[PDB]
Amino acid sequence: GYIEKLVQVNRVAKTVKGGRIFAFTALTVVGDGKGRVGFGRGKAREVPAAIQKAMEAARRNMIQVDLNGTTLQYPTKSAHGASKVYMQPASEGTGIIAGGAMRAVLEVAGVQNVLAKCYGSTNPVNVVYATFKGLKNMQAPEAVAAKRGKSVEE
RNA sequence: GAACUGAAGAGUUUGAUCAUGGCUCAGAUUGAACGCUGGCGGCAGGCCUAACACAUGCAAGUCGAGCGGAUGAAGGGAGCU
Ligand SMILES: [Mg+2]
Ligand SMILES: [Mg+2]
Ligand SMILES: [Mg+2]
Ligand SMILES: [Mg+2]
Ligand SMILES: [Mg+2]
Ligand SMILES: [Mg+2]
Ligand SMILES: [Mg+2]
Ligand SMILES: [Mg+2]
Ligand SMILES: [Mg+2]
Ligand SMILES: [Mg+2]
Ligand SMILES: [Mg+2]
Ligand SMILES: [Mg+2]
Ligand SMILES: [Mg+2]
Ligand SMILES: [Mg+2]
Repeated sequence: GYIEKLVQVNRVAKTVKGGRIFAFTALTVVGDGKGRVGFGRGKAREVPAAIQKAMEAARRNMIQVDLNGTTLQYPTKSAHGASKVYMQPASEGTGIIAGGAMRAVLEVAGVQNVLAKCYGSTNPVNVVYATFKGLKNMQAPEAVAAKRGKSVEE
């Protein structure tokens, strides 16, 4: 898909005999607004080159999510590193109640009512890791219902 | 047929990084006070401190169909005029 969003641009440095060498890191998310989504990281010596590399990396390794009509299936709670993430479905009139990496990830993924919240560190890359770990494990019915028939598991 | 349906983060320790951890900010509220400024109306509110000391007015009276008593009009008039 093609929906580009830029999350964070940071400037890092390494020390050499002579002084400091600077570089730029960029984090981006891509998706089609209907279930495909992925993130990418890039590094370069200029901001546009890093952004381009991040877009190219993010356009690969895109995954498919299972969403129940512009909203999640069930309340979920994921984590990565020291970051914890909580999301839960909301009514249609609700917006996206989230901040930073949450908002970009969920808006690009195609959901509109997510009402999320994060605990622990708010490092954007770890937050994105945690959010995709949570979203990639959305089961949806007819798959958790592989044990037996349908309309009895619910 | 309703009586509820709802949760955002950021800055700052390093040459740079992740974590831990404190400090600070973005919101809503006052019986508020102070500074600058000030057209109108509706509805409310107005000694949070000294249960400190109080000048002067008013804030608890009524019943003569319970009872003596004294003030006893209007008049009937009479008398002298
Ligand atoms: Mg050497
Ligand atoms: Mg480098
Ligand atoms: Mg954790
Ligand atoms: Mg842990
Ligand atoms: Mg913390
Ligand atoms: Mg902090
Ligand atoms: Mg510095
Ligand atoms: Mg003042
Ligand atoms: Mg004044
Ligand atoms: Mg003034
Ligand atoms: Mg008082
Ligand atoms: Mg006083
Ligand atoms: Mg009186
Ligand atoms: Mg009586």
